Amino acid sequence: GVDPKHVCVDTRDIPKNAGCFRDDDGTKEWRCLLGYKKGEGNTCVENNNPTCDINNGGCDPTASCQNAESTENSKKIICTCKEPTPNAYYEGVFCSSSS
Repeated sequence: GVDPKHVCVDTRDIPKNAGCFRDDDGTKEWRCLLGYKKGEGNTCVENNNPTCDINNGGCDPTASCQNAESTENSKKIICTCKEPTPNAYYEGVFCSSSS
C-alpha cells in the first residue's frame, strides 16, 4: 500500500500494549501488538486468539499478516513489511519511516 515514511513523534493518543505510529494525515495512530486486541477501552491487550484481517492480527495493513495459533498470542500472527515499506514497527504492527 502506502510507504511507512509516516514516522512518529508524539503518540500520546497511543495506549498500552499498543505501538506508536503517525499517519501521512498527521494523525498519530496506534495499533495493538502482534496477536493483541483492544480490551481496556481505546487500549490494547493480549488477545489469546488472534485472527488476521481483524486488527490484521495485531499487524499493520501494509504488513502482510498470517493467521495462526500458538501458545503465545504474540507468536501467532506473522507480519510482513516489504521493499515499498520504509519500516515495520513492533515487528510489523506498523510501518514507519525506517528505524
